[PDB]
Amino acid sequence: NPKWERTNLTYRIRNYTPQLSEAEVERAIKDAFELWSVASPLIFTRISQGEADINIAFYQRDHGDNSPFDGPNGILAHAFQPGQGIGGDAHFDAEETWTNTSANYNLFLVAAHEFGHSLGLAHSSDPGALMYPNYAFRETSNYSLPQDDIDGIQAIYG
Ligand SMILES: CNC(=O)[C@H](Cc1ccccc1)NC(=O)[C@H](CC(C)C)[C@H](CSc1cccs1)C(=O)NO
Ligand SMILES: [Ca+2]
Ligand SMILES: [Ca+2]
Ligand SMILES: [Zn+2]
Ligand SMILES: [Zn+2]
Repeated sequence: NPKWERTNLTYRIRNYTPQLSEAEVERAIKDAFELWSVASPLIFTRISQGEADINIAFYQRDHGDNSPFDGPNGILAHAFQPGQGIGGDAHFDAEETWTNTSANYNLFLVAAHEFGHSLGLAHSSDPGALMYPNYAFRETSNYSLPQDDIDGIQAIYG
């Protein structure tokens, strides 16, 4: 079971998607990290440059990691378990339509799922859990972590 042995973790957004403003992309990402912080001892801090523990980027098809994206729909993004280098990093398929509405696909909810992986969680069979393998829209305005997900990070950290 891999976990971070440090509690303040830095993150960096390496590039952006044109469908959303830079401010909307930063808001989506920020809020997704907050979901996990309120249920664990982790604190996330944004750096504008340099080496972050968690790199976030929008890539297309082959992008250097041996797990190529597949164009519109299908796989939306992926993330690496806690660790050095690529460890903890999160990639989003630049070919998807990214939104901040109920329309396919809501960047905040997909980001919240990937960050679960960056922190060490695996998929859940509970269809109501954020860590479930298939994407499903749920209201986001005052969204909070499902109980199955809370049990999950609490079991790793505390
Ligand atoms: C509408 N499309 C989907 O719901 C696709 C379909 C899919 C799921 C699993 C396997 C193959 C295809 N799901 C995703 O894009 C997942 C992310 C969503 C929940 C935001 C994405 C799947 S890729 C991986 C498979 C196994 C380990 S990572 C993911 O878990 N990344 O962390
Ligand atoms: Ca990393
Ligand atoms: Ca895709
Ligand atoms: Zn990748
Ligand atoms: Zn996943």
